[PDB]
Amino acid sequence: TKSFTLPILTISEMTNSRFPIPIEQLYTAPNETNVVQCQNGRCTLDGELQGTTQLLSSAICSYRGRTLANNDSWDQNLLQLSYPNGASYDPTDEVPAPLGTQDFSGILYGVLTQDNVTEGTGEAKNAKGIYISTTSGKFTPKIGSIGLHSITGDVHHNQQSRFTPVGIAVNENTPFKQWVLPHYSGSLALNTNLAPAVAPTFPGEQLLFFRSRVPCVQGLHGQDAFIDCLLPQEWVNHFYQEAAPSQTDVALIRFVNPDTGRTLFEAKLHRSGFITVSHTGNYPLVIPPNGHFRFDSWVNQFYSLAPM
Amino acid sequence: TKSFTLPILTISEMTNSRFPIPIEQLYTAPNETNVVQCQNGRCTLDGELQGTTQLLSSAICSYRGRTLANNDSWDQNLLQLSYPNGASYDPTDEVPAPLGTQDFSGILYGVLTQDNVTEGTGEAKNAKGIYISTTSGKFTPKIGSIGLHSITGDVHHNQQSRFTPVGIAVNENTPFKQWVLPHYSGSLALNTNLAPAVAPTFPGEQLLFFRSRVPCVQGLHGQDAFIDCLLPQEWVNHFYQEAAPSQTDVALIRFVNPDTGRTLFEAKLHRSGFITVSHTGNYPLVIPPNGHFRFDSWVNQFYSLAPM
Repeated sequence: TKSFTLPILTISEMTNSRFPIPIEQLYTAPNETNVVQCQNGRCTLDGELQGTTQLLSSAICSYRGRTLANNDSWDQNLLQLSYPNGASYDPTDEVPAPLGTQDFSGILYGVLTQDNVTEGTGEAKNAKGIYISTTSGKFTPKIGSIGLHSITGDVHHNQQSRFTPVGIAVNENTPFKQWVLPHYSGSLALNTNLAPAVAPTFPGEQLLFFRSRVPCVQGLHGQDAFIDCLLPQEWVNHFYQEAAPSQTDVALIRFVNPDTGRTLFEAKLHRSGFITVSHTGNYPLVIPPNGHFRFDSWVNQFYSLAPM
Repeated sequence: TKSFTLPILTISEMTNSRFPIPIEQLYTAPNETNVVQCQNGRCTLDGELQGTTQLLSSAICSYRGRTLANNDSWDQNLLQLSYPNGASYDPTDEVPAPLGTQDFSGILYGVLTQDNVTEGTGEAKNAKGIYISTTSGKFTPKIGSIGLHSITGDVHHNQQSRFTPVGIAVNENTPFKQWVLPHYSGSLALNTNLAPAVAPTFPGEQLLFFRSRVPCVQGLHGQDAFIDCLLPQEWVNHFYQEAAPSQTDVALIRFVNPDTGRTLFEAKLHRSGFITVSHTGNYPLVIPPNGHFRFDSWVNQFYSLAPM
C-alpha cells in the first residue's frame, strides 16, 4: 500500500484549478443556496480525474479550432473546437465537455489569435478581444462548437484559431455565477458525465476553498470577482501521479508552520476531493506565507475537528 | 539516499517553462551563435531554482503592480512591479529580475486589467492591449518597473493592475530573439544573478529542447514563432519537491514507447538541469504521442550516447 501524501507547496505556490491564475487566499464559506458542482479541479484522493479536469493549467478555459462566420449580432463567428493535435472533437467521449471547458455561467473574456499577419498590417492585428458567453445559444462545447463575440479586431473566417483566457465579464444582463454550471449542449440536451456536487454534512463544518481574484473586464465595480476551487491544480496532478489508495473516506490534514511543525488548524480532506473545516461564517483565513498542509491520518466522516 | 525520479508525463502533458503554453515538440539543434542562457525553467536536478524561475506556469511572463503615466510616445505608462505573488519587490534581492520576468528579447503582447469598471462603461473596457518591449529604455524590471505601450484601451494612472501574457509581436525594428537575454536593468547596469549559459561539451552532442509555438499578434507572416525551454515546468516543480541528491553530474534517461517498450532515444540529463542527445543538425523529433521519459541510472562524464 503506497502512502498518501500532499505536496509541500505554500498557497502562493499553487494554481487555481478552475482558471489559470495563482491561488491568493484560503477562504471558507457556507454553501448557502449554491450547488457546489464545479467540473474543473475535480480529482479523487486516489488519482481519478473527474468532470472536465485535465492536468495543464494552460488548458483551462483555453479553446482552439477553426472559425466559421455566423449571421448573428452577438456571435459573429463560431469556433469549431479541435483537440490540441488538430483533430475534430468527439462528442461521444464520456465527459461533460472538452477537458478544460469553462465550468461557470456568464461571460469569459480572452484573446483570439489566428493566421500570422505581415508587420505592415499593424500593431496586434492578429489579436481579437472575444466574449464567450454561456447564455448564448451557440455555447455548445459538448457538441463541438462555441460562439465568439468580437469586441476588438476582425475575426477571420475559416482560420485555425487559439483562444487565450484573460478573465470574466459582467454586462447589463449576464451576471457571473461561478456555481451555476453551463449547459454544455445548450438547450439540445442535458449535461452528462458530471462530477458530483459537494457539501459539508457534519454540523459546524464548511467547505474550505482555494480562492483567487479573477480579472473582470466589465462590471463588478468596486468589488473583486472570485473563482473558488476545491483543489489546487498541483494537488490534482499530485494525486494523479501517486494514485495512493484511500484507506477511509476522510483524510485528516493539518496546516502547519514548517519550521516548527506546530499545527495552526486541522481540516478534513474527503476522498472525492474537497476540504471542510470547523468554522461558522464567511472567513478569509489569516495564515503565514510559509504554511502548508500535511497529511496526518485516515479518519471517519464524522471526526470532530478542532474549531478554527 | 533518496532516489531521483521523473514524473510520468507525455509531452502534451507538459508546460513550457518560458511561456505559459503546452509543449508541442522535442527539438535539437547546434548552438551555433546563440548563447543559451534562458532564466526561466532553470532548476538543478536536486531541486535548486535558478535565474528568475518560480513554480507557477501562470506567473511566467505575467506582471502586476501599479501603473503610472509616462510622457513618452511609446511607453505611455510604466508598471511599478511587485513579485508575481504580490510580495513587495526588493531590488536588492539576489535575483536577475522579479521571478517570472520574460527572458527573451523583443515584444511581449498581453492584456492589462485594472480597477473594475461599471457595466455602462462598455464591453471589455477594463482590458487594455499592451506591448512590453525589452528594447525600450523603460524595460528595467530589476530596478522595479517596465514600460507599457498601449494599443487598445485607456490605461489609467496609479491603479493596481495585472498583465496577462498572450503572445509575442514583431514590428519593423524589433525582431523576436528568444536567446538574447533582456537587459533587466537597461543600460544603467549589467545583468546579475544569472543562471549560467549551457552548451554541449561531449563530441557529437547537442542540446535537446522542449518546444512550443507562441502566438504572434504582429509579423512573422507565414512563419512560426518558437519558444524553446531546457526543462518543462513540471520537471522544475518535481525536482524542487523531491530534492533528491544528485549521485553524479549526469543522469541517463531514455524516451520510451510504453506499449512496445522500445527506447526511441537515450539522453543525458545534466545535474545543472538540461538535456543533451547525440545528433548533428537541426532536427524536430518524430515520436509517438504516448512516449515518455524514464530515468535509468547515474552515469559518468564520458558516457557515449547511442546516436539518434
